[PDB]
Amino acid sequence: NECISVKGRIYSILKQIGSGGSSKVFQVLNEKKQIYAIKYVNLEEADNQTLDSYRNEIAYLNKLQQHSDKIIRLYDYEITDQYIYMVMECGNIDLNSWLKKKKSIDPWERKSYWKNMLEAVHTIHQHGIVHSDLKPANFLIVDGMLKLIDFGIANTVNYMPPEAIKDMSKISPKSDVWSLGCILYYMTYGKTPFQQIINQISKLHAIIDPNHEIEFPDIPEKDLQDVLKCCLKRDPKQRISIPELLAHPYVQIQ
Ligand SMILES: C[C@@H](Oc1cc(C(=O)N(C)C)ccc1Nc1nc(O[C@H]2CC[C@@](C)(O)CC2)c2c(Cl)c[nH]c2n1)C(F)(F)F
Repeated sequence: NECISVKGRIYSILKQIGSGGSSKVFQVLNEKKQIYAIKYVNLEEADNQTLDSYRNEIAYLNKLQQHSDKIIRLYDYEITDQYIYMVMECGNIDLNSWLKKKKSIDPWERKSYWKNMLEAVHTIHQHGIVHSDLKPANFLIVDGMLKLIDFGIANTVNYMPPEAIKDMSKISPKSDVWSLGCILYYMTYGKTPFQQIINQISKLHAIIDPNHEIEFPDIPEKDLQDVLKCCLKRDPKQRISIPELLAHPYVQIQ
């Protein structure tokens, strides 16, 4: 029972979640027998651009607590020149890990998760943030509710949007839409739109190639087909927005 003190409360480390070096995440038990995830960042070897990115992310996380429960809760934290400890709610599992296991998903589960994803991502767009790099590992399943863990601020090409390829000034909220689209698309067809494309240079070229038509096979839910098609238009101006997705039949009508 290795221990950690945060703002005067003692946690018992149960185990580590994943690996990582510079940051580590741990499952812990407090005095009230409640589980929490504690993120540990070692700052010993970190420059100022890096520090400032960490500090900005903690600010947005702490600020957006009050605006949506589809952002992971942050109960407390400690920050010193040497380290950061952040006491968060524990998710069951990350969306990525889960998708790799699961064969099919209940359609109601899919829909419910989708709305969670939109509620989260909309909340960050409302505060001027665009993630730019959304993937399934950015979401954590907590009691059958998806919650967003990272804002992309702090320091697989399959979910990467055309705008972000054309850059490497042009990343807007529409870019996050493409990425959520990609994630929904796996959730409906078992693969991202370009998994089958082998080389990385080939994927990147297919994401931006107007002549590369994305397969949408027909499915019972014709509305879902339409959301996938709208998220995944190559021109951001043509591409559906999040406020529009929240008003879409897929989300609104059973
Ligand atoms: C309850 C279960 O929690 C998680 C398990 C798993 C799992 O099965 N993996 C990673 C294969 C994933 C997540 C669990 N919960 C989990 N994981 C987190 O961070 C993982 C760190 C490692 C990764 C790879 O960046 C994925 C996020 C956090 C954070 Cl920050 C806050 N709350 C969290 N809850 C535990 F491991 F604690 F038993």
